[PDB]
Amino acid sequence: EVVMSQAIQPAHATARGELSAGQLLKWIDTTACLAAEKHAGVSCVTASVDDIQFEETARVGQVITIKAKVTRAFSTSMEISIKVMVQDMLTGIEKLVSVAFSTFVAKPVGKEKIHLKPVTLLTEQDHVEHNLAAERRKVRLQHEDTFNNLMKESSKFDDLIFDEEEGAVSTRGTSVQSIELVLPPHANHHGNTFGGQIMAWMETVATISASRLCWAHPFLKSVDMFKFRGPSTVGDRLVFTAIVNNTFQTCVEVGVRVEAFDCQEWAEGRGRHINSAFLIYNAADDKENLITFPRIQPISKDDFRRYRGAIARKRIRLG
Amino acid sequence: EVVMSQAIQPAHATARGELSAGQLLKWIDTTACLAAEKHAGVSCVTASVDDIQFEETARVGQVITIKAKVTRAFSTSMEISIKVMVQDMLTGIEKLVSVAFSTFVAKPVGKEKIHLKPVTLLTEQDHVEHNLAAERRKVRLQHEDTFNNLMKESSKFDDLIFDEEEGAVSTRGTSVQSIELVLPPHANHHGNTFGGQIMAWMETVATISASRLCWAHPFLKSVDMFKFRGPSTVGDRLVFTAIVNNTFQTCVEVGVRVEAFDCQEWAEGRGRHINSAFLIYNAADDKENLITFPRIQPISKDDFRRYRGAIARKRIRLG
Amino acid sequence: EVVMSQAIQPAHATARGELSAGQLLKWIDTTACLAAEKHAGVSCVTASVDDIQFEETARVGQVITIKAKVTRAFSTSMEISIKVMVQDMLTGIEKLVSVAFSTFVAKPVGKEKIHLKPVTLLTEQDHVEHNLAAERRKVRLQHEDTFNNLMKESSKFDDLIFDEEEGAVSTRGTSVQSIELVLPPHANHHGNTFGGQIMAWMETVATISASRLCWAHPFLKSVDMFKFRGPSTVGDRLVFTAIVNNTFQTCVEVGVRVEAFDCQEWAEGRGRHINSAFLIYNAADDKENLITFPRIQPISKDDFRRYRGAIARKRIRLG
Ligand SMILES: CC(C)(COP(=O)(O)OP(=O)(O)OC[C@H]1O[C@@H](n2cnc3c(N)ncnc32)[C@H](O)[C@@H]1OP(=O)(O)O)[C@@H](O)C(=O)NCCC(=O)NCCS
Ligand SMILES: CC(C)(COP(=O)(O)OP(=O)(O)OC[C@H]1O[C@@H](n2cnc3c(N)ncnc32)[C@H](O)[C@@H]1OP(=O)(O)O)[C@@H](O)C(=O)NCCC(=O)NCCS
Ligand SMILES: CC(C)(COP(=O)(O)OP(=O)(O)OC[C@H]1O[C@@H](n2cnc3c(N)ncnc32)[C@H](O)[C@@H]1OP(=O)(O)O)[C@@H](O)C(=O)NCCC(=O)NCCS
Ligand SMILES: Nc1ncnc2c1ncn2[C@@H]1O[C@H](COP(=O)(O)OP(=O)(O)O)[C@@H](O)[C@H]1O
Ligand SMILES: Nc1ncnc2c1ncn2[C@@H]1O[C@H](COP(=O)(O)OP(=O)(O)O)[C@@H](O)[C@H]1O
Ligand SMILES: Nc1ncnc2c1ncn2[C@@H]1O[C@H](COP(=O)(O)OP(=O)(O)O)[C@@H](O)[C@H]1O
Repeated sequence: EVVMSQAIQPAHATARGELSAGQLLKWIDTTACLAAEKHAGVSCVTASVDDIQFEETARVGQVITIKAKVTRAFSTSMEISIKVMVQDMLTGIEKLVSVAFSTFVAKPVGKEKIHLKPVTLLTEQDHVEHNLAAERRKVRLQHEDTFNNLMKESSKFDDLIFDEEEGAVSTRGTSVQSIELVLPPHANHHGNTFGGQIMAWMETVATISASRLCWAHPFLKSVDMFKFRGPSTVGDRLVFTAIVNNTFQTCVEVGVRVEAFDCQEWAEGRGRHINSAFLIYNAADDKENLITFPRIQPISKDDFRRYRGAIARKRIRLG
Repeated sequence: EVVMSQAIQPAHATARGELSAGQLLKWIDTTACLAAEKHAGVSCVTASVDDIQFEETARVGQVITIKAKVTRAFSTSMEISIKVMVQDMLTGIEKLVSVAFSTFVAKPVGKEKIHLKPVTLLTEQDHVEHNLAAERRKVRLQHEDTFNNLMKESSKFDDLIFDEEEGAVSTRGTSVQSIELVLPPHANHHGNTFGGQIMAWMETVATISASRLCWAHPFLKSVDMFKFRGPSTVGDRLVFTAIVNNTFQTCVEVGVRVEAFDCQEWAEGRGRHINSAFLIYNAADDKENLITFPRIQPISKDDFRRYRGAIARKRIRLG
Repeated sequence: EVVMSQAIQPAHATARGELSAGQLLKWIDTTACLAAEKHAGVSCVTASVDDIQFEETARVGQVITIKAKVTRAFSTSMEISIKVMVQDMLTGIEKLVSVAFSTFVAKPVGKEKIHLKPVTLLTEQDHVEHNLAAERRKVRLQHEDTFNNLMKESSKFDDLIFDEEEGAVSTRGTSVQSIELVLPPHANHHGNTFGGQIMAWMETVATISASRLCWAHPFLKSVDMFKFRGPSTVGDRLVFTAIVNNTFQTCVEVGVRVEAFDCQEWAEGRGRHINSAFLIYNAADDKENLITFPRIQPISKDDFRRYRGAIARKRIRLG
C-alpha cells in the first residue's frame, strides 16, 4: 500500500558511513503511520511496536525501500505490517533488512468516536494475516505479564560475584543521559509527538551507551516489542536515560527510559513515563571483526534487576 | 537585492561529496521567495520555475552564493531572476552555476486584493529585463500548448522495436515511489508548502530513478520549466512517482509526478496533482568518466508516450 | 542539573570532519534554556551570552556532553552556568571543551508577572557561585560602556598605512551576506526565535568570512560576550552581515551583525538590530599547521572603526 524510498546520504549516516538505526526507525514509523491514516482517514499515533530485527546494516549510497500495509483494523487500533529492503546502487543487489509489525491508534478530533472499516481481504495471505493479527495482538497484550512472570523464576538474590580472572566490569560508566525539546517538526499537525521521533532519539542515546562499553563501532541488531504508555505533545521535554543491562558474548543489551515533561511539570519535577525499550547491539573493530563484550558484574539493586531483565528478555526472544 | 550564502557541508551532500541538486533547488527558491516578498510585503508562493541548467556541480567545502531580484511585477505575480555562483575555498576561484527565472504569486490574507508596486528601473539592464519579462511570461503561458502541439507531430504508433544487438532496455526497473508528510518547517507561516521543498523532494526521488538505469553516480544537468498547478498545506502527504522516460547518449530524462492528499483525501483515494517535472541527468563512473546510457525500449502505452515526450521536450530545449 | 549528550555525526560536521561550532552553540543554548525553564516553569529566552572559549575542536565520532545549571535567579532573569566535555569513543578519553555563562529571561504569558524562586544553595561552591553571579552580572551590564570608553583612547585618525613590504591586505573580499527565514523549528512554542539558532547561523556566516582571508580551514576559538537586544519570532527574516575586522598573527576577528524583519518591515526596509557578535578564528593548513594571517590594511571609515574595535575587544579579553 504505502511505499517510501530514501537514498542514504551523509546526513542520515553515522561516523562509519552506515545508516543511523534511529533514522531507519523514524522512517519505518512514518510509513506505517501513513498506512494507518490511509485506512482511518484521521490522524493516528504509534500505540506499540513489535520485535524488530535488522538483517543488514545499510550504507551511505544505498537506497532504502519501505512498504507498509494495514493487515487488520480493530476498534480504534490497527495492525500495520512493514517490510524494509535495501538496494546497493552499484551492484543493483537487493537484500531484506527487516520485516516488522507496528500498532497504530486513531486519534479523532475531538469528541467524535471513530469507525474503522473492515480491511479489504483479497489474497490467501490477506486472509491469513487477518487471522494472525488477532494472535499477534494477544502476544502484544500479554507481553508485560509474560516478562513479569519470568522474573519470578530468576534469583532475586544479589550475591552473584564473578571471579577476578573473569574480567567482569560494571555498567556504571556506560550510563547516558540526554534531553530533547519537542518542536513542531517532531509532531503531527495536532501537536502529538511522532513515535518514530522518540525511537530515533532513543536509539542515538542507546548507541552511546553501547560505545562506552566496547570503545568500538556499535550497530543495532534489534529492539524488543514495546508500548507507548501515554501521549506527548509539542513543548514537552523528553529526558532519555540509557545504560548497558547485560552482555551475551557478541550482543549487549542497552535499556533506555523516556520521560516527558511539559514546561510546568518540568519545573515541578513530576514527569510522565512515555516508554522504555531494550536494544541489542553488536559491534565491530576497525578490521571489521565482531567484538566480544566483557562479562558484566552487577553491583547495585538496579544493576541486578537489569541483569536478570536482559536474561528474561533474551529467553522470551529465543522462544 | 536578496543574497544568500551557504557553505556546502556533509549534511547537504550526496554519497560522492557533491551538493544535492535538490538542496540547491530549495535554496534558490527560498532566496527567490524572499526577493518576491521584499517587493510584495505579503507572503508569496512559487507559481512556476523556468528552465534551469546547472553549469557546475558544487562540492562539500565550497560556498554557494545566490542573488535574486524582482525584474517585473504584474498584477498578482512577479518574475524573479536568480544567479548562482560557487566559490572554491582553497583556490578562491568563482564559477557560474546557474542563471534562472522563477515566478511568484502574492497570497494576501485573506479577502484583501494585493496591489503590486512598479519595480524601480535604474540601469539599462533594469529596463531591458523589464521588457524581456513580458516576453518570458509569454513563453511560460504558451508552454503547455507548445509541447502538446509537438506531440501531434510524433508517431503515436507503438510499433517501434530496436534490434537485439542494439541492447535496448526497458524503463520498468527504474520506477521509484516515495512519500513525504508536509510538516511546519516545510511551509510558510500561513501553512503553504514551499515550492522549493517540493523541488528538493522531487529531485531526490528522480536521482534514484537515474541510478537504477546506470548503476553509477548521477548528477543533475537541468530541470524543465514547469508550473505549480495548485496549493499544498501542512498536513498534506505528497506522493512522488518517477521513472526514466528516455535516453540520449550521455543524458537521461527522468520524469516525476507529485500528488497531494490531505488526511481525508488520502483515505478517500482522491488527490490533487501539484506538478510534474522533467529532469535531465548525466552520470560518471568511479574513474570520473561520463557514462553512456543504454538505448531505451518502450513497451507499454505509457512507455511510448514518455519516450516521445522526452523527445518533444528535448527539441523544445535545443531551440 | 540539565544534561545533554550528542554523538557528533556527519550531519553536524564541517568539510574537515569537525563539529560545527555553530551547532555546538545551538546545543549549549538549548541545554541552558532548559535549565532556566526548569527553574522558572515558564518559557525563557536568551538574554545574553558571556565570553565563551573553545579549548578543543570535537570531531565526528566523538560524544559531546553538556551540563547546565541555574546559579542565581534575579527578578526576571537568571544566570546559567554551562560545562562542555568531549569524549573520544575509541580511547575513552574526556577533555574540557568550554566553561561558560549565559543569561536567560523568563517570558510569562501574557500579562502575568513572574516570580522567580531563590536558587537552592547546598555546597560551598553553590554559595560562592551565587555571589559571583552578582559580580558577573555587573560585568555584563557595564560591557557596552567599557568598550565605548576604550575606543576613546584609540587613534580615530584614519592615516594608518602599512609599508608595501608588510603585505597587508584589505578586508573587502571577506565580507559575507546571508539570510534565513525563521521557521517553527527555530522558535519555542510561543513563536520566539531561539538564541541558539541565531548563534548557529551567525557562526556559519562568520566562518565563510574567515575562509575568504586565509583560504584554509578555520576553527572557532571564541565568541565575545554579547546581548540579544530584542525579540525575534517565526516569520522573521534574519539578515546576516560578516567581515574580517582585524588579524593578530594566528587569530582573526570576524564581526557579524544580525537584523530581523517581519514580512511588512522587510518590504518597507526598516528592520530591528537583534545582535552583533565578534568571533575569533584560527585556521590550519592541510598538513595541520596553524596559519599566520596577513596584516590588515583598513581603507574605509568602517574599516578603521573595526580595526580599532578588534583591538579594544582584544585588550578587554586579555585583561
Ligand atoms: C495506545 C493507547 C491509546 C492505549 O492506552 P490504554 O490506556 O491501554 O487504553 P485501552 O486499554 O482502552 O486501549 C485502547 C486501544 O489501544 C490498544 N492497545 C493497548 N495496548 C496495546 C499494546 N501494548 N499493543 C497494541 N495495542 C494496544 C487496545 O487493543 C485498544 O484497541 P481497540 O480500541 O481497537 O480495541 C495509549 O496507551 C496511548 O495513548 N499511548 C500513547 C500513544 C502516542 O501518543 N504515541 C506517539 C508517541 S508518544
Ligand atoms: C500559480 C497560480 C496562483 C495561478 O493559477 P491559475 O488558476 O492559472 O489562476 P490565473 O490564471 O488567474 O493566474 C493568476 C496569476 O498567476 C500567473 N500564472 C498562471 N500560470 C503561470 C505560469 N505557468 N507561469 C507564470 N505565471 C503564471 C498569471 O500570469 C496570473 O498573473 P497576474 O495575476 O499577475 O496577471 C495557481 O496555479 C496556484 O496556486 N499554484 C500553486 C501555488 C503554490 O501553492 N506554490 C507552492 C508549492 S505548492
Ligand atoms: C534581554 C531583555 C529582556 C532585557 O531588555 P531591556 O530593554 O534592557 O529591559 P530591562 O533593562 O528592564 O532588563 C530586564 C532584565 O534583563 C536583564 N538584562 C538586561 N541586559 C542584560 C545583559 N546585557 N546581560 C544579562 N542580563 C541583562 C536585566 O538585568 C533585567 O534582569 P532582572 O529583571 O532579573 O533584574 C531584552 O533586551 C530582550 O528581549 N532581548 C531579546 C530576548 C530574546 O528574544 N532572545 C532570543 C533571541 S532573539
Ligand atoms: N537512572 C538511569 N540511568 C541509566 N539508565 C537507566 C536509568 N533508568 C533506566 N535506565 C535504562 O532504561 C531501562 C528501562 O527502565 P525502567 O522502565 O525503569 O525498567 P528497569 O529499570 O526495571 O529495566 C533500564 O533497564 C535501564 O537500562
Ligand atoms: N505511475 C508512475 N510510475 C513511475 N513514474 C511515473 C508514474 N506516473 C508518472 N511518472 C513520471 O512522472 C512524469 C509526469 O507524469 P504525468 O504528468 O502523468 O505526464 P506523462 O505521463 O504524460 O509524462 C512522467 O513522465 C513519468 O516519468
Ligand atoms: N555592511 C556590512 N558588511 C559586512 N560586515 C558587516 C557589515 N556591517 C557589520 N558587519 C560586521 O558586523 C559587526 C557588527 O556591526 P555593528 O554592530 O554595526 O558594529 P561596528 O561596525 O561598529 O563593529 C561589524 O564589526 C562587522 O564585522
